[PDB]
Amino acid sequence: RTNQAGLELIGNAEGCRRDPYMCPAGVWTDGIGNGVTPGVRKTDQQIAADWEKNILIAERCINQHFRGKDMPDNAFSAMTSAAFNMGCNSLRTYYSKARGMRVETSIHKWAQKGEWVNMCNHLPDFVNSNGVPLRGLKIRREKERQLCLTGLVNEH
Repeated sequence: RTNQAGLELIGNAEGCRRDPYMCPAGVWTDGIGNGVTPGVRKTDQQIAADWEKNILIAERCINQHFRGKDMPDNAFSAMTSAAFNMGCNSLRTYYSKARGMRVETSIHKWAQKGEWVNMCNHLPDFVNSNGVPLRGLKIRREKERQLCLTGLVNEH
C-alpha cells in the first residue's frame, strides 16, 4: 500500500549500503554491546533479499497497532516508512526514566484515536539510536511528517 512518496523515503537496499540511515531497523545494531553477546552482522545481500518483506512487516505494524486501515495513504505511507526504519516496538512504547517503566508513545495514542495530524506531528519524537540523538533521523522524521500531513491541513 505504501505510495510513491513513501517509497522514495524508504529507498532501496543499495541506498542502505551507501547511506546507512536508510537501513531497516533490524540492522542498526553495530557496536552497541553492553550481554547479550556479539553476533555476526547481516550481509548486504541478506538486506536486499529481505527488503520487501520488511516493508510488509512495517505495513503490518501500522495496520495492526496504529489503525493503518483507517488512515489516508499519505499518513499510512509516512508511518510505514517510520516503522521500517525504527521498528514497530519503538513506535509503540518507550522507556520513561521518570516513571521507571515502558509507557505508550504519544504517536501511538493519537493513532488509536484516529487523530492523524497529531500523530504525524509526533514523528520527530523518534530520532535516537541506542539512546543517542542523530541529525539524520531528525531530518527523516521531518520529511515523513510533511508527507503525513499532506491533505490533512490547509494547503496554503
